[PDB]
Amino acid sequence: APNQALLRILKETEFKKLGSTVYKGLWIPKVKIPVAIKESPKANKEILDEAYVMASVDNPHVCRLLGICLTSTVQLITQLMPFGCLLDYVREHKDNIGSQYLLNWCVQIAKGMNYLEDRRLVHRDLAARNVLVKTPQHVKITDFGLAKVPIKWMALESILHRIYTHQSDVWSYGVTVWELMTFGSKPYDGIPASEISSILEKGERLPQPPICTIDVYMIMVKCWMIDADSRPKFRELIIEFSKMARDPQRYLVIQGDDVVDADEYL
Ligand SMILES: *CCC(=O)Nc1cc(Nc2nccc(-c3cn(C4CC4)c4ccccc34)n2)c(OC)cc1N(C)CCN(C)C
Repeated sequence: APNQALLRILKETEFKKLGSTVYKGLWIPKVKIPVAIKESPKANKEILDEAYVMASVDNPHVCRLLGICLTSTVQLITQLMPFGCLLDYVREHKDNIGSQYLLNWCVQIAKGMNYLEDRRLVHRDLAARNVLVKTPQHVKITDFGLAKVPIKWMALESILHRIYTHQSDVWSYGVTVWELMTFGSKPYDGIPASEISSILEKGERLPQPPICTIDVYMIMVKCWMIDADSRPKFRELIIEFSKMARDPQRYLVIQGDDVVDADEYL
């Protein structure tokens, strides 16, 4: 099927500039769009591969590409996510994240990944750092630099044979949920990356997070099966976490539980 996605090229005089470079700015084509601008031939060839992917996806739980600017430096312009990556957010707000937010985030990430699977697209880098927060009630998947290596998030098949599937993304989804349920802990913290391949082969997995019932930890374990086709599908993960979002305290035990956004500029 032909990929009739549009690549928008923006004037540099429309922007008015966060991490290193990514910047916070406004895009004024009477409308002001809060945006994030990201400034050798290797660098330009890879950032255009990323713009190709983001321009070809359109889903409420996937980061939208607004355009590229062709100046001395190739600049990517995306929707500004004011609350950051989900990894920093869960670390800075542990004392205030409820089970409702955690389970709903798991639903939204699975929806975004299920859409990426419909697009016949493998992310290859699903992680808590690569999930941005529009509002605490709305997250989106980002960073498609490897979307067609971080060993601690990869399936065993990706480590050994460099094989990547939608089901290897499911493994990365399992680690991402584990980062959230541990409020931002580091997977296999301390263990050198060269030893991860031996550990997984022996049968060991990431531990059960303290706030997780066996229901939630069972889903993570299923994402980490050696047999990729035995791991759950993203459409099933949506269904499972959505049921748990209807009674969150039953599955997560936690103590004390003219500016227009890009989503409206279509
Ligand atoms: C964990 C890091 C982070 O996300 N920080 C952050 C982000 C935003 N908004 C935002 N919107 C859209 C895109 C980006 C963004 C994209 N990339 C690259 C890899 C694809 C980066 C890289 C580094 C930073 C940001 C991006 N970001 C914020 O909106 C405001 C605020 C934050 N912070 C919490 C800043 C403090 N961090 C320690 C950097």
